Amino acid sequence: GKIEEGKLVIWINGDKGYNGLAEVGKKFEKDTGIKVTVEHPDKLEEKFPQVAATGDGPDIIFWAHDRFGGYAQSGLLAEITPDKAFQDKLYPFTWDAVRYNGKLIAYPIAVEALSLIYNKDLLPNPPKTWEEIPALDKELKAKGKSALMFNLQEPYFTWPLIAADGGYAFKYENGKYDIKDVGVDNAGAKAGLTFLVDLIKNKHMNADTDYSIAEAAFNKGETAMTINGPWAWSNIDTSKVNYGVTVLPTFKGQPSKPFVGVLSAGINAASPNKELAKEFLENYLLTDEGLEAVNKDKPLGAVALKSYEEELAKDPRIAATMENAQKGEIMPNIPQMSAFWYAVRTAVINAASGRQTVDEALKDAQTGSELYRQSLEIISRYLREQATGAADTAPMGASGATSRKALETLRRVGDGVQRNHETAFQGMLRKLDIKNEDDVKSLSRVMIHVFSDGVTNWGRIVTLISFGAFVAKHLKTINQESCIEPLAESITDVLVRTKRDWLVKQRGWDGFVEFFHV
Ligand SMILES: CCOc1cccc2c1OCC(=O)N[C@H]1CC[C@H](CC1)CC(=O)N[C@@H](c1ccccc1)C(=O)N[C@H](Cc1ccccc1)C(=O)N[C@H](C(=O)NC)Cc1ccc(cc1)NC2
Ligand SMILES: OC[C@H]1O[C@H](O[C@H]2[C@H](O)[C@@H](O)[C@@H](O)O[C@@H]2CO)[C@H](O)[C@@H](O)[C@@H]1O
Repeated sequence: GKIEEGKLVIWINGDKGYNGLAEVGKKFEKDTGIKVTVEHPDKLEEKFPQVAATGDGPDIIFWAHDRFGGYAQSGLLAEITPDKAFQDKLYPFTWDAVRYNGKLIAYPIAVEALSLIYNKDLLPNPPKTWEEIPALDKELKAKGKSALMFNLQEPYFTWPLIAADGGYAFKYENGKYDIKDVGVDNAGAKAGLTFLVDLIKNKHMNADTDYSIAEAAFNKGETAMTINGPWAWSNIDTSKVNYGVTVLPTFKGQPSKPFVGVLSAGINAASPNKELAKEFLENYLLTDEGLEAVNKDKPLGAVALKSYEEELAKDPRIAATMENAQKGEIMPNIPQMSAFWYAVRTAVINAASGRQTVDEALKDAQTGSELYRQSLEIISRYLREQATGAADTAPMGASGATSRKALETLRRVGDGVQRNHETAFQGMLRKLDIKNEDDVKSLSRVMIHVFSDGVTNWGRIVTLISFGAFVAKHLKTINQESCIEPLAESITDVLVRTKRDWLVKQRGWDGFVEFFHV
């Protein structure tokens, strides 16, 4: 619909210091008359791209940087353009976290990493290895306690162990991440996940443990250890637990490697308050007194602002956060991440419960994460074939056989669709406002309403791609060939994330090829 002009609405996760952030809003209001309203809706990272796609939602959205690439792919975020003087106040690697396609798409706030939190009056000398946690639990269970409890429902918490001995999402390569090479099902990951499942099999942990259960158990003193981030420290300070924060245990001699998030603030593209949003973020929040105000509600961890981080670095809890972050890896921000997470979430839940074995669970995850790449391979060269004088090399034997037969199929069925629905395609394109690269993103938004609503079948999918080819022809026509590849990425993103389960159910492009058997 429409975002309200002349005020700021902010969405931040319910575990962060939202009250502290609203106090920064009060100072902003005092100085300007502009009211700032902080909201903490459930599933805001899932809701944001739904409401933002219809030109609605908050002015500012807070989340870890990994989600932001997807938002930017669908044109939901304003480009941010701070001057050099302001960029110098934050650590360069935080700015890297929020750079997508050579554009800054958010303001970095804080560096979040998981640590091992332990009760000093149950266990003054915590274990340096995962391997020694079973023996600790055996001893503590005879005392009516347990060794370790943490959220097994979110793969963010289990990933440090899965990655320890070689598991990886998409291989880092000199700042860049190659989607061609995914490592969710390599030996390192199997070993890590197997060890977790053994803990559950031998009753050292419970597969149904979640954030709420773990937090309560630790804060009541029922378990000697938990895994959590700086935001959690606040509720422990309130409890009667003398706790420490330290490096995560090693696995097979190898450090636990958490995926490190940079909590970031992005500006809704549909906002009529962009200049106010930037003024708030640069000049009220990202100051010593601004972050102090948020930090005092719930610890942010290590902060992106150099001046204030220097003060925090003295706290031993922050030293531990940083030790864990340096041993981990900063997450990619690419649009694939969402699918990857959802895929790994399913794998751990199934392996832990018994529903699948570890090998079967990681295999399905490997597929669910790969799909984005193969999809893009096919859609890219279909659109390019259709729109331009490029050589049609797929039949000449350029890419894999699945891509080859998918393209052949698509040439037959897709061209049929374009022949028969010429006027309908003209009508939809004319209703769209496509003359540039920004507007190609506006397709990303619109179509999910047209595409996602209702059932899913290959027919509807061919229609989406076929319409994409029709739009690519238009782009070529108005000297905009450079948008065809971004257009293909939009379609591919919109499709894979929206129909991930179904696509995996159908066995991806092999299914498509089968369905029509051209
Ligand atoms: C005008 C731009 O249209 C779209 C652009 C991007 C995404 C979409 C667009 O379609 C909206 C629409 O109503 N566009 C109109 C203008 C384009 C037109 C569809 C209608 C294109 C078309 O013929 N699509 C047909 C089709 C596709 C491939 C081969 C033969 C037929 C289609 O999607 N039919 C399927 C049934 C089907 C057909 C063949 C194999 C498997 C399943 C369907 O589900 N059909 C649905 C149904 O309720 N009963 C048959 C209707 C439907 C079809 C496709 C979609 C949505 C609804 N795709 C989403
Ligand atoms: O579990 C997958 C989940 O991991 C990360 O979410 C973290 C977030 O970064 C933290 O700030 C905190 O809120 O805990 C979350 C896990 O419950 C990713 O950022 C997220 O995209 C992903 O779904």
